[PDB]
Amino acid sequence: TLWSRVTKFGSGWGFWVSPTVFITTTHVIPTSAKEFFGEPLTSIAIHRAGEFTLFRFSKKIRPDLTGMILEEGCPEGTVCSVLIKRDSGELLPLAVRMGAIASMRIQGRLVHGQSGMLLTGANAKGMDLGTIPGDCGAPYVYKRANDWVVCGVHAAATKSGNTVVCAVQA
Amino acid sequence: APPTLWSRVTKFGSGWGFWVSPTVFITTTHVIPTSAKEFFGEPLTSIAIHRAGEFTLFRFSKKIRPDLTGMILEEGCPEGTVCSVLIKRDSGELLPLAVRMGAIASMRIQGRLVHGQSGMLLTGANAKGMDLGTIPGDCGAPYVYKRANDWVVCGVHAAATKSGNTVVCAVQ
Ligand SMILES: Cc1ccc(CNc2cccc(C(=O)O)c2)s1
Repeated sequence: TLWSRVTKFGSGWGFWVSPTVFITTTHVIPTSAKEFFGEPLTSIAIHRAGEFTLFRFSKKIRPDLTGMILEEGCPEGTVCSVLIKRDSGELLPLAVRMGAIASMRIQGRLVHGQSGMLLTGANAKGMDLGTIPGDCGAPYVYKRANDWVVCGVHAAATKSGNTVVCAVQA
Repeated sequence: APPTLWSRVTKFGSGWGFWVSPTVFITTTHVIPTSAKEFFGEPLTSIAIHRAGEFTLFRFSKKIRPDLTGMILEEGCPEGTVCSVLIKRDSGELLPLAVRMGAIASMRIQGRLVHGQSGMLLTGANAKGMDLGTIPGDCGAPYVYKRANDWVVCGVHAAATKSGNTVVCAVQ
């Protein structure tokens, strides 16, 4: 299942692309650490691009997994799924219609990534129909031919929880 | 979704059912074991059954779930209502799948004739597979939504298209 790749990390979540590759949102990462998942920070490559961070481990941390396709966002009009895990034990896949890459003003801060709008729309008044701040690092995925593609990580949302930003690679 | 609603979702037959109150249990007709003569330690003779197609309601002559309060059961919901389908999956994983509800429909789904309130999943481009969509084992899971200040149950999961986003909620 895709869902066993979504992992609690720092102040949010991350996603196992492969046995050695983990992606997350830069702001959720601990600022004090000597190891992650039992490997010394000494042995980990860190590639940061604004709110997107990729970790490459020097041994197989998740040898139960196959490697997946990671791409720099997706075409406009693609309906992605954001794979949200909650501390409650809920799994909440939500449909997101994707638009252009932009630098957007979101609750008083500038965030660069792929814009999206949830298909739940109008509102939520309902934590099960929108994102909350704790959800940052959740992956954006879609099916293409036979394959799941991951195309970024949850970086920010407006107060409704219904306009979102997907941070992307490079 | 609140813990008091997940606590009402009970493994039953080939799927699930749902406690509306201490004495009322609803489910999808085809998940009921056809040989069964006893439910929650009560003989069939002491149970009132109300059945309409894929919707079945059991009413007991004593309190089976006294920890619960009675809640509101309605005959489906207004067109445009966004519901959550409360699906339990392998390992205390809880999957509240978001569905936009539409018209009362009759459909042919994988060859079987089904009737109830139709809806479209809001989980992805299409919901094929178990990560974004429903499976036969989910049948009898409740459709719920929050009003004003409270939660309503308006039916039970009866069927879904294999390659698609369309579900059917059986209704009272
Ligand atoms: C073999 C399949 C994999 C997934 C299927 C679609 N879901 C679904 C849910 C609930 C009842 C039904 C039904 O066809 O009764 C289908 S069908």
